[PDB]
Amino acid sequence: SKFDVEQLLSELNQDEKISLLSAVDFWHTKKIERLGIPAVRVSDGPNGIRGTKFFDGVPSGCFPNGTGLASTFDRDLLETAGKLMAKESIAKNAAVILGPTTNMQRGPLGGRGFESFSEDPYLAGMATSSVVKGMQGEGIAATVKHFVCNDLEDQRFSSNSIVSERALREIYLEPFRLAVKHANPVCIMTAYNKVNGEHCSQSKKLLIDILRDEWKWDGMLMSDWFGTYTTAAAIKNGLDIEFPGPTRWRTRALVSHSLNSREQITTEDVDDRVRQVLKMIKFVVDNLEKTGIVENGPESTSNNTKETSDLLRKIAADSIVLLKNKNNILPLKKEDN
Amino acid sequence: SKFDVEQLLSELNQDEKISLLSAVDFWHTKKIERLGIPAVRVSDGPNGIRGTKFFDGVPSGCFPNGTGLASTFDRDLLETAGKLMAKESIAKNAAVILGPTTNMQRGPLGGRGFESFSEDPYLAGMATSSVVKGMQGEGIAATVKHFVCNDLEDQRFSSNSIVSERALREIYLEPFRLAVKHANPVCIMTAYNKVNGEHCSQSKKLLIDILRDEWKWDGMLMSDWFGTYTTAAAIKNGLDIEFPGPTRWRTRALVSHSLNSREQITTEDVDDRVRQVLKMIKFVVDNLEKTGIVENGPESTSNNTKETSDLLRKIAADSIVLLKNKNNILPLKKEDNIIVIGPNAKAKTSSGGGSASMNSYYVVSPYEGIVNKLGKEVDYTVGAYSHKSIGGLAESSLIDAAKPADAENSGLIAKFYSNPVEERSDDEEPFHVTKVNRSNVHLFDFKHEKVDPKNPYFFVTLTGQYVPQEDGDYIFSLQVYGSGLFYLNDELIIDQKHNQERGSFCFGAGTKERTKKLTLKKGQVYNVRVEYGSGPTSGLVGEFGAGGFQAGVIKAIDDDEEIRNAAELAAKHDKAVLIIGLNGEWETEGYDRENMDLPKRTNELVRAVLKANPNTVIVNQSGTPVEFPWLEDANALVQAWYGGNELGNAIADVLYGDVVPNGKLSLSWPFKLQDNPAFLNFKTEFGRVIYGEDIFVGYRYYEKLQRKVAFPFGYGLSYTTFELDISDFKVTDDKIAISVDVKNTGDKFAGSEVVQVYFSALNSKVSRPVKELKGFEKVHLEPGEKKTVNIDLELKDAISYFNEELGKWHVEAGEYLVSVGTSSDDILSVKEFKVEKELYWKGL
Amino acid sequence: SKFDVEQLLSELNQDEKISLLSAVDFWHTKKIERLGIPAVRVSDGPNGIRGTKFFDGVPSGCFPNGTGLASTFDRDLLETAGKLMAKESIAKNAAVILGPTTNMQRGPLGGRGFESFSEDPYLAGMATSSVVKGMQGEGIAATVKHFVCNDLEDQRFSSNSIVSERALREIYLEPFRLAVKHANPVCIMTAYNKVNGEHCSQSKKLLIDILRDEWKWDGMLMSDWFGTYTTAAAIKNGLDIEFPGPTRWRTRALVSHSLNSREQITTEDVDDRVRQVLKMIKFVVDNLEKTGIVENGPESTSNNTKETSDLLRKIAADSIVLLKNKNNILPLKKEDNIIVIGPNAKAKTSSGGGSASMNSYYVVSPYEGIVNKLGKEVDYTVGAYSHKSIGGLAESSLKPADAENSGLIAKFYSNPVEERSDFHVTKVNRSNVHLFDFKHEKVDYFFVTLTGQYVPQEDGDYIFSLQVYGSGLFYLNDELIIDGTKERTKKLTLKKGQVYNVRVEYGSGPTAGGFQAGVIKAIDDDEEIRNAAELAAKHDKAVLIIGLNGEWETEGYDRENMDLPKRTNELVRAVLKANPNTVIVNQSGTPVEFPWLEDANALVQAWYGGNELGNAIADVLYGDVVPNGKLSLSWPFKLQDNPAFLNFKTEFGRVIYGEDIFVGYRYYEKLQRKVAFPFGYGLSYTTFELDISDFKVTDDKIAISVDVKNTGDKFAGSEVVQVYFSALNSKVSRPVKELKGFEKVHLEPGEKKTVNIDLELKDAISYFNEELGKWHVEAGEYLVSVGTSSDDILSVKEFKVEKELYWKGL
Repeated sequence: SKFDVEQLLSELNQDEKISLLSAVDFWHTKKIERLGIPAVRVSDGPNGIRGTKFFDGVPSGCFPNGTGLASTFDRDLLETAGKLMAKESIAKNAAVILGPTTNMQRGPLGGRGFESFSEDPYLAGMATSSVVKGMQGEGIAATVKHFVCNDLEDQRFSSNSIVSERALREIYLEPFRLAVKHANPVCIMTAYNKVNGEHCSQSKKLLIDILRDEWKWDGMLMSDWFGTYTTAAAIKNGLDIEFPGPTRWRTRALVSHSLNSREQITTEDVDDRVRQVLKMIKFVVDNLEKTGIVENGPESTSNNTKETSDLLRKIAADSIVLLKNKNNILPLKKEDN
Repeated sequence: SKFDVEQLLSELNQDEKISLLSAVDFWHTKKIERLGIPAVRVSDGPNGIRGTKFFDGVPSGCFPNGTGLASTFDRDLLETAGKLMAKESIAKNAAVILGPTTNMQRGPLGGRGFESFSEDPYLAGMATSSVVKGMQGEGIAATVKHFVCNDLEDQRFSSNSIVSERALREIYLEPFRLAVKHANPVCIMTAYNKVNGEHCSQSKKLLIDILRDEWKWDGMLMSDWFGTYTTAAAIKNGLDIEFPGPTRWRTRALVSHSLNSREQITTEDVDDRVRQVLKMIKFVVDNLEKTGIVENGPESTSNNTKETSDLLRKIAADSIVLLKNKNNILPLKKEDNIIVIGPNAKAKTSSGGGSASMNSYYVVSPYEGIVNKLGKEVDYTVGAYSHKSIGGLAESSLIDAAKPADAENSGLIAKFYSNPVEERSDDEEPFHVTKVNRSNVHLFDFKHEKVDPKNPYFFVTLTGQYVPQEDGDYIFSLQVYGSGLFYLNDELIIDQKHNQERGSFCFGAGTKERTKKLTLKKGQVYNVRVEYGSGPTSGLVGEFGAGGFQAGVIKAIDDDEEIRNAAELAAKHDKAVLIIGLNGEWETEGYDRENMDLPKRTNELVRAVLKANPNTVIVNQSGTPVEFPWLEDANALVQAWYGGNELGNAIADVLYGDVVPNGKLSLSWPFKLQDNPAFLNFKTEFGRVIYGEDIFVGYRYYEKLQRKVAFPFGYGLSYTTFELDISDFKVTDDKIAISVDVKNTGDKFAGSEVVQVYFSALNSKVSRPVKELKGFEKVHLEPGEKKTVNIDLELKDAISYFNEELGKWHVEAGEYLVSVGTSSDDILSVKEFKVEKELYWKGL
Repeated sequence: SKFDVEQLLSELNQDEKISLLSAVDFWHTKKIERLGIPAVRVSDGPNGIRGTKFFDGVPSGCFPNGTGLASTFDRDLLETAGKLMAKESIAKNAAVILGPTTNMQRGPLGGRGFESFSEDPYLAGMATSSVVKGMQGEGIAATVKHFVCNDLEDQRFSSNSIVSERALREIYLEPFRLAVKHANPVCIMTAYNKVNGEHCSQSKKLLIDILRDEWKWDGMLMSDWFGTYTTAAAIKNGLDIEFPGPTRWRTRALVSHSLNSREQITTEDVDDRVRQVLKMIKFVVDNLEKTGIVENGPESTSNNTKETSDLLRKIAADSIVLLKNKNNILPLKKEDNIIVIGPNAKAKTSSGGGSASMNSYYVVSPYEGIVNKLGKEVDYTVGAYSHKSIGGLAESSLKPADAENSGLIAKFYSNPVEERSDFHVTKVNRSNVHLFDFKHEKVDYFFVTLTGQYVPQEDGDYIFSLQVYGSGLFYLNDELIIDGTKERTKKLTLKKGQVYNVRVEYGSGPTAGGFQAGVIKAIDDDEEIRNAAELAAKHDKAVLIIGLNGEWETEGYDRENMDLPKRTNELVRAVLKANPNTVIVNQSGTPVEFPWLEDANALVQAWYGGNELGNAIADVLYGDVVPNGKLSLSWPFKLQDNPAFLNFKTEFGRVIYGEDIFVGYRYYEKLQRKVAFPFGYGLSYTTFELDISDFKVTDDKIAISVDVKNTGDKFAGSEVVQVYFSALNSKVSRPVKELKGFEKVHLEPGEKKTVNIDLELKDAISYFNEELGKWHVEAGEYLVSVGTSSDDILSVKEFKVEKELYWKGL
């Protein structure tokens, strides 16, 4: 490795440090030319890589949705799916994939119920873990999302999920715990909502007491997009990087006015966050040989092969669940009318 | 008028509402055209109106500084001063004045100590209330600042004032309660600091519980400039408007995201702030036909008249306190052969430094005042230098040396560019060009379509010709906030670009002074050029304002020789008039004084002059106490403060007896810094300042310790003599009426005396000060004349203390003493009385 | 060991667990026979062991008071004193001493200022550490008290000490930190007051975050007496045991009901407190072989020996500070013609008032010490009176003249004199009858009939006295003369030789208790001053003995001023005028103004000297002990000069520590305020000189060698080397200099010794960084100043520190 976190942290000035705490645009973090820190490209999503645009976007490989994926109950195939996701991401020159998604269908009506794995925490967590293992084995960073209790869409930027510690721990945190323990994801994205009255993106209990002190996970936390709600509390309480850019909550003037006015945060809090962003970047940079990712590089349809074709067909075929088959109606015969 | 607060509130959409919670620019609120809400202009400050800019600002009338004003002990005159300030504001088309200032000098070293009124909360409150009445009777809104406990400048943006509720209530909040009670200011500005751990500008206790729920005050709160530290808590907790614009904390995105995400605030909190801004604007609009204010109007000098000069001269003369006068040194007379000596003699120290300062119509130096009085030239010598830094370059240069030292030709030329000189095409035109008269180029609020308010990034090339008036060594200087290079005849003499070191310049945020002494030749023409980049240009890490710069030059001297010379010349005259003190760089917003000393060789000069000639009158200009080590040998001593535009005539008036000195000290004047209550806790340490003396501030401390001071609160001499006695006294169960007869016992001079009324509790179990000021009256008397003045007040006003345990003010049953005198140390007549109806109260 | 804490904790049932969390009675923890857990006896106090009774107390050895002890600046001697206190404790069968005390005299007027050690936290902490070592080396448990900021008496059960974290750390917690680090006290007693809003006895920050998580101290915390204020919070927040019993806050019902209702505490909270109580009993039980302590054992005077007497006399003599001695007035020669004068000359002011005082085997008055020294009768006159109230009746009351016919008899009764037809009997020797910890089968209301005969020794007026809580009547010759209360007096004329009958009918406090009936010979105040002056003029020398006493300085209230009482100052001025070669000996626990100081040519501060106080004073005055104490306290000229002048009262329930870190000499040096005598000052009968003779600094240690020499040629003597440090270029405001080391060295005339002082830099030069919440060793330049008082600096050394250090803990 030619990328050392502490050396670089000791070399960044305060303005550079603050600039690393937010993304520059929808999809990229902050290049620090003078120190050889590249911009890292991130892309959605949990079932294939979109790249940098919706409108006029580069065609890509779409996987089956998460609830179908989990229905394979097949860890080896989910790790294979993961690896193919990484190859897909490389063709889009994205170093970090925003997935997989593992909120919980506590009811069936969730807008994003299709996107996560399972109502069962063990299956959701092994599925997450296997997907992350395949992505990260190819040098590509995963982002398990969204931490935590983003289990419906209605008024999600303010929804307060009120949930006992027993349920929080056994149902909603559990697939994150299993993912952290078995797969060590490089990133986690915080949810839009609150848990028990506190926005997750500034919850010290979630982002520090659990993720850091209890579980000892050492990856980078990013907000969901615009899912940041204060300048100082989010910095103090463990949110490493705000997305997307340009920053709302972390302009140089806001952060540095807070520091110099002794409002809530100290330069140590700022260092703690920068330190985590630098670890993510280290992961990307140390893997640049393996992935061949190009900073700000083009986006291609280059993984559009027969091999990717056959694998998406397999994964899809294995997700299918036969619920009824009375009197041998199935399988069909080719000459059946 | 038809400006209707509730109708407009109901008609504003959410974006227009957010846009009312922050200023647009440094000085103006948000116009909303479709609804007829005009932009309102506000202006500094508490001793005169600067208007919309520091650099190239429109001249104005500078009043004496606050501790000078309060030393008049004259409510009618202070109210008259507020009216004139309103007339001054109308000339700048400012509808709101940012003042008066009434923080408390709990110790003497505060950088803004000059600016506020008094260590005594009653004198401070009644002065504030008289100024506010004067402004607001003319239709112009006051803004009492800074709420609260901004009692020193060290680290003021983070400084935590740790103060008990009793002291908070009896000393610091009290001048604001009095102002609110008697004058109802339209606005109040929050302080930069914290109180007991919370920034004032987001403190629910200060902004809502006290101001609104307790006191029922209905005016508007604005932040100090940049004095806002969160988005949602400041809005929830009662801060109505953030200054300056463009907003940092209250963009449409920040506030609506907070609202939409249920983070801390509701639409109701936003409406409550907006309604208070609308009430301020309604005051302005209700008063438009009366004031004639023009929205975004021009700024003029239309108030620079004989009437204004006369009134400023009177106010300054009456601020002056005579401290010693033995052996009939004073009053001076035409026949005395006098020499005028000293660093402040030809200086123009009109005001303290910072937001209270301004560009004046003119300022009469004390030397000029004396020349004006005698109708001829007066002998002079400088004696010693006392400047903190070197200015005077723009003030003595010409654009074109071969032309006459004209108005049009005097000064320097500032040319403004988008690009630095090292880079631009030779055909890049300046975007702005300005003739510069003062060497301090202060660009804080500089505004131009080529300058981005969120990143005020630009360059200035400053040029002219300097022609020395003496052969010898000259010291040139450069100070910057931003970046600068000082060239002489196209040779780089001073580099303020590389390896900058932080110093005093620009409120303590800029660089130290760098200088270059060069041997210069008389009458030879030298080309002075400064290349400057504003704050954001210079590659110094952080978020910067536009900043400023000062290029200066001064004639080197033989300092020892000049002291000898001063002393020799003083022996050859009948009397010397020695003019000394601090100035607006020693006493300024931004940092506190390091000690109570007069600067540089001042004391050496005074000791030499007093030895050579004991018939010397000393005139001291400062806003707060200085140690006078040679005090015992000074037979004649006058405290002139910073007397504003007419300072020099006001001083001559008092020295010659055309005005008979009638001021009384608004501050205790200890012998030594180590005697003061705040000696150990006047610095922000680990982010805090513990008000360890609690209620024992100023004379409350000294009397309680029986510590002698050089001069006590309320002290001041006259050319005549006075005597007084209580002529009637009546106590009901709820009131005190006291009549006092005062007589001028002298047979030569008319003059005014200040009757001071103090109270003392005689046997309480609660610890109090020995006595507290609760009434004063100033009375003018001809020789031999006697008048009765009356002082009636409620007992609740006179003898309450704040019971911290109960959370309430308390009039305690018991024996009391009323003491009446002409200083806190000169009590002439007393009376005991009994109170048996106790009273507990809160509010006003 | 037959005592296993964790095994016991696992075997105790819940009720037994709850019963261990409070004392049984005033002095004893709970016996649990089932498990072999004995009752442990504790006893006051820091200057001698009182035992289980105030009234009818078993006599004991009273030591000099704390500010006198600290003025020895002698660790070894203080260790010796704690060892002797242990032996005194064993003789009362008390396994734990309620001492030493180390609150801080932030102002001079604290009613218990006499009782603690020093305004300097390093001297206070090393004195504490030394006493505790001496106690515990004998197998007796120390209880360092009162934790923390119990620095005045006014309204102490509720007073909120509001104090910044920097001053809390550097000044108030610091002597406890040092005591813990160096001596590991088995117990600490919590204060009555609050700190920053929270009663100390339920403050998690103090009791757990600091004492347990940060310092790792594993002793037992007990409340001061009745200084518990909640049931559940105090248990949750680290108060191990409530005293006295019977429990108020921790009954079985209160505690188990909180547990069973999920109100605040858990069974784990309870076990945590029981575990600390068991560790304390384990120390006592593990030591039983060494101490011989008998459970619920008898109390004796067995330690009243020549060895104890000579050691008390030595400790008192070395406590004494010689403040002025012009014209070689001192030492006195045994052939000097002298008169002794003054209100304290025949007084026995052995201690200050309240919790730290006791019934002594004997007290030698200063007058008796001088008679003992000279071996003959000494001329005397009282000069002036200075008593707060009249006592002295029991002490001078009774044909036979016996030392067993001496005093009054107290006969306790169920009902009033008004109604009795016609249970406890006690021989009373002191007029103040203090019944607070009094107990009998026939009591919870009770009544007392106090009788004897009084015989005047002079003709004329006598003033009889009575004070009560809260009912009594005084009869002389069966006629009613006098009807907590004020003092009420009756003046009567009597006749030398004539026997009168004294009878006091008293009713108990509900009508706990107490009363004092006294008598005094009335004097003509003006004439007695003239008389002392006239007499002083007719002798070569006068020795004038003045001061306060245990009624002016006492637990329960602070002093109102720093004045000497009544006509003392007038007396002193008259005597100094009549004879300039008058030596003044002053007894007080804290400073008093001496307005006549300029005219006083010889002046000795004796403190309150305990049983041998008067022989120690004689030892110093005649030169058999060469004065060697230094002031443990700053002695300002006037009360108003003091840093706490404005904030030394509980007002609206609080006290703001406005001076912050600037306490005692840290304040005066910073202001450059002159005092009458500074911290660390004391004179000798010989001269000394010193020089730093070696110096060495590393990254972590400072080692200093100092040569000291007695340059006189007549007296041997001890000098106290005091080592102060200063930051010369710190970013942070600090005191001019700070005491961080001292050594006491005995030197024959002409003799020279080298003393060594080794310290870790972190001990020498840290300040507490309030913003970071940590101690900081800051890089920069520093000065070590060595001298024989805080002003008399004789040798200095500059040194650089390059390595920074942030630390917490010990």
